[PDB]
Amino acid sequence: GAITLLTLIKTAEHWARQDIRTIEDSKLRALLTLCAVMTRKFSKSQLSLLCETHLRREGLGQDQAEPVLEVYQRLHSDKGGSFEAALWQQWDRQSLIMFITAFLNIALQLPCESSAVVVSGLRTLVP
Amino acid sequence: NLYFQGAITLLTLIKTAEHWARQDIRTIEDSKLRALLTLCAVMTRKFSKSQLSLLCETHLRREGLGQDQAEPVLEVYQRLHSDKGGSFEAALWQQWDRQSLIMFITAFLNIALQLPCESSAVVVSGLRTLVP
Repeated sequence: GAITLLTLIKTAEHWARQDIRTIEDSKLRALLTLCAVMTRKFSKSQLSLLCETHLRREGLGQDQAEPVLEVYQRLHSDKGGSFEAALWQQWDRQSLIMFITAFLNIALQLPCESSAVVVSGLRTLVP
Repeated sequence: NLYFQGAITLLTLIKTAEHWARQDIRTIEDSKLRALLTLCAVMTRKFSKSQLSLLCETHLRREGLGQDQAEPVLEVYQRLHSDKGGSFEAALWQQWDRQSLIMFITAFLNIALQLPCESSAVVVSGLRTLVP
């Protein structure tokens, strides 16, 4: 079995708009894994942008700024799932849910092209 | 109306690639063909050297291209990746035959979307429980 770029994005798109408040631990655990796989597909610069966006998210607890920063950095270079496993053990369900839902939404909204002339050409291709 | 228009997001970029990967583009307009080149060029610069060389190696292997046809395709990958001001892109539009361009775009979009992200069995199994 192999997970592709397309299925990763379609899976994120699906779960980004779901209300995950009450889903089982098993699916929440998998959702964390999804976020971790995604962090490692982004570059340092791409990841920094996502992180900055997350940290600027309205209504988030400012106490969690440093913990969230650390999660971005440590998931990105996570080897055999060690940090991810520790994050699962140590964070409460509420904090995990908040991080996951923000991550998935922010990742998908990541600006990829901002040149006006290129954007205009690409908009003609959007289904 | 706005002077600062919305960027194309990751979602839109992938959804656009998916849509066009599935189309027979042999009979499309030039205007759309040109935008498809731009789409592919944008994607080449989003991928790391790591990801892009895998994409490229795969493209060449799948097509089974000989030296005379493989090396131009390699050059296309390298020079789109490092392109500035859309200059190589415009030259490629001017210099390549329509057919080679059409073949390139179809293979590029299909292979890019099918790129392997995780092959760890425990991760794959976990992620499979999430697929819609």
